[PDB]
Amino acid sequence: AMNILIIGNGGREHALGWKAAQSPLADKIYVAPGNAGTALEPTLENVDIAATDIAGLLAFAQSHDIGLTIVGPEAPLVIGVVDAFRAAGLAIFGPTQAAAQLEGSKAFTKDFLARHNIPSAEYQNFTDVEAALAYVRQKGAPIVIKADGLAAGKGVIVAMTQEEAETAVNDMLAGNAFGDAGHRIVVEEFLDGEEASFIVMVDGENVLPMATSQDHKRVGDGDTGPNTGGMGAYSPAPVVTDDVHQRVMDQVIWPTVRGMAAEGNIYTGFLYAGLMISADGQPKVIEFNCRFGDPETQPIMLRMRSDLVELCLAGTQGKLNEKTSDWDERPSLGVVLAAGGYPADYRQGDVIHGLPQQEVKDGKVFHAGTKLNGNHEVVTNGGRVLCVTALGETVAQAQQYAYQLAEGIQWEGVFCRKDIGYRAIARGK
Ligand code: NA
Repeated sequence: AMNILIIGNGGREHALGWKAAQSPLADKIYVAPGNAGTALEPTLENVDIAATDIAGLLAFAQSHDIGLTIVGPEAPLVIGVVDAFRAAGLAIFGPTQAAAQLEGSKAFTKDFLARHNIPSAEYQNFTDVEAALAYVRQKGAPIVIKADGLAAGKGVIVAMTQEEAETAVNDMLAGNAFGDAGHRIVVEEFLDGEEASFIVMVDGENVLPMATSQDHKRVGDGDTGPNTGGMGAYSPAPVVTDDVHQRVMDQVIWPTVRGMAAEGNIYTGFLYAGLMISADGQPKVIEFNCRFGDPETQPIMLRMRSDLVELCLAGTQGKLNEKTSDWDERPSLGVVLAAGGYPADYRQGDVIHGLPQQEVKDGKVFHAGTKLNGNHEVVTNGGRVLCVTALGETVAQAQQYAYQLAEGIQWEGVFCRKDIGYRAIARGK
């Protein structure tokens, strides 16, 4: 068996570590730095090294006979943890710094999507109110107008009528004409439809798709309030039909993987695509970003019947084309429990009461922003604190069970959406 290192401290990393621990191919499994959930997990050992301390991480891997490292979050990737590990001969599943630009830089990706003709939102920047008005007159509504400097919730206008679009442009650029006020807007195509997260493993040349999922990015029930990292997800996502899946692979995933290689930035690791699927079943890329992996990873790992270590090892050896993935036929669903105030300011340090003292059948509480202190109290340590995850025979039953398991977990200001899964439950799924 091989010792395994998971880098990071979110709920995705708890889930990855928990799943890895099931592999007969794994001996010890470490999480750097991990969180209270991985501390509590008997099969995982937290290591007190920051996810962005590359020298510390490499020293650890070189001293604890780590046969495979799996990287969850963005921060270590964009500073080249993968480059460092590979220079030292260590097997690591994640993108190089250069490849990580696709997930780390919105500008890099907009340019990439354009030059590869990958479906995504058209956009144009303006400082001149007359050029902007001519452009929104040409495109017509619906259309999105964005500016910086305004109050929270007022920087993005989704204009649904021509007047709304003209008003937005005129209001957000007001003062540039006569006063050189210095304002700037971006006008972007409105992507309508339904969201899906499409996650794949990539070995440079081959791709192994993970189960589909649907996250709930707005903080409030009924898709209201500000955006977040994601308030809960379920798998699989019915909006991704077999036909839509083919279109995603053909129009998005293969062009992306091939394009990155063609530019001399071969991509390896998980690739998390946030998509909008139109009513006619056509995909558009919102972003490639690690936010399309948490809390999406949690329900996916509950459903995975394949060996995660096996697959990630194949992903470091160029062998994904030899592998298949196996899944529980049942759906799974996770509900995030968040600290009141998220995604704006929120309190840290609250003692969490009612956590499960034993694993239960068909459910799991994955920790994200939590810390286990010296008195064995678990305290809140982030905006998203837990993801209470369940399997069920239908999305409706998975939803019921997840909210059942969440019921006794308490701290001051705890909150969640109550409608995780609604778009699938509304279909009878
Ligand atoms: Na997410």
